[PDB]
Amino acid sequence: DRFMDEFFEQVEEIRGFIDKIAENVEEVKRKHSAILASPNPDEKTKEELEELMSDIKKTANKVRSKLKSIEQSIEQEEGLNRSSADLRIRKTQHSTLSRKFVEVMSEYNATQSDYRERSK
Repeated sequence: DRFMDEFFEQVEEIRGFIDKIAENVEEVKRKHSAILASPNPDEKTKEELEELMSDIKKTANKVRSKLKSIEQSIEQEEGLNRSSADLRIRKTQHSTLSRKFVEVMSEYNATQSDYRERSK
């Protein structure tokens, strides 16, 4: 009762960390098409860019390490010689949380190189 009740309570705060990367990444996506190649935006359009790239790095490192602690805890209670429905419920929420985190974080890995590979 106590260990799975803390596991459901910590996911409701991490869904706030998942929405907080996809809103900050949607702002970088309006900035990076006028400025990667600046033919028209601002002077220091860069005046805000040291804020948005250092903001996604601080939350992304806070969330990515709570996602490894769920994958690290399944492989440590599997190897004990166990077969239970509480173990299998834990991989059901991890595969929905890591699939929505890869669609935005694997897209953000291509966003920093697409700023300066072409710089069109």
